[PDB]
Amino acid sequence: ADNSYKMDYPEMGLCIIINNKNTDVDAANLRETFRNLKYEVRNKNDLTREEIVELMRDVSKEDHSKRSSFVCVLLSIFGTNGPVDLKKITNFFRGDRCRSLTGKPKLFIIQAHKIPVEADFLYAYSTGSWFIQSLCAMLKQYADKLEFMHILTRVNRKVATEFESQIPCIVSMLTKELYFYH
Amino acid sequence: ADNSYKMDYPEMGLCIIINNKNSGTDVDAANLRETFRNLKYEVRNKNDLTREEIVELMRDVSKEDHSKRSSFVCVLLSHGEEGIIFGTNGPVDLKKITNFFRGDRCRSLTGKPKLFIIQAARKIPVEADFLYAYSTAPRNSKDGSWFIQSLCAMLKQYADKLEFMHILTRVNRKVATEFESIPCIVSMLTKELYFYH
Repeated sequence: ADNSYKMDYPEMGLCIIINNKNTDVDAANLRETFRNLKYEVRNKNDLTREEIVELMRDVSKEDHSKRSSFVCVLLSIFGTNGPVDLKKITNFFRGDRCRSLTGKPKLFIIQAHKIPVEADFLYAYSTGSWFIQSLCAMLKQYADKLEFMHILTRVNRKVATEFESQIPCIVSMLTKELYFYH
Repeated sequence: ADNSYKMDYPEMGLCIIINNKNSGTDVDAANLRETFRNLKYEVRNKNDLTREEIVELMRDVSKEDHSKRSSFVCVLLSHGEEGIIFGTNGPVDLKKITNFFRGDRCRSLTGKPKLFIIQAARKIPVEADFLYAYSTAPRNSKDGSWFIQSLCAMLKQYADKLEFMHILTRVNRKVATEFESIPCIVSMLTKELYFYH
């Protein structure tokens, strides 16, 4: 069982949902979904690029010692003020930078410069929305069954199917399997 | 039941190994040969191809009849900076290599997994049913590269039980462990990939 992530901590973790439409059907759908997964959902709206950096920096300083993971959802990446480099956001949660989340998975769900390749990180981005509505539907049905890569794979098939009648992208640097149950 | 790729075709598929060494990477190629050979793949071997010879190679393969084949694997072993894939004369753009195997372009490999294992010794094309196992670690090693030898060991042990993503996940954990004393996975697969039927 050392091939899986430790998801039996007192909590599950934070679920920062940053909404930059200026997607609300998705933001609420993501909220209700991750709340059932016992996460600590925090919905943000129309944050400038300086505010996004400020937020993610303060979260890195938080105590995630009781939290299992960290989920960040970006819907726009572009801030309302300008374009943010994804690296500027991820650097805070780098293994050595954030000691509290070291060894824990950091999920970045993005709905729209190289991509940060750091351990225990994950990017599932597509370019309400079909990607989010299907992801919530898969997390609602297969979170207590399938591993997260298998869940994201069903999303890839479901979205591609919808396009038949372009496909989401999974960037995995996880070192262990991820199950949303214990 | 349509959650796993159809892997019971008469043939498992092709496995192109491009060894641009210009040793360590020679052990990589020798290990990748034995590994995919036991996985019942048709392994074709190339050595020190120019960046044009690579493109026309993938061009010819895409024009073959993979109707009786389950999948397609392409292992790229190159070196140098400013890029991820290199010929003996310059860097190759993955955008040009993968375009031949798009669903509309390649009828034979439509709905089938195309695996591209890339090792780059020192813009990603997003297409359905494609996967890129990308590593970057900086010649005389008796074992060879870390990512390759870990991939071959994890495949020769867990292909009978684990799905490809779970195999690559354990490869990530092993290469990252050696760093203490990380490979990148880009997956657009629509189904699960098991190397058995």
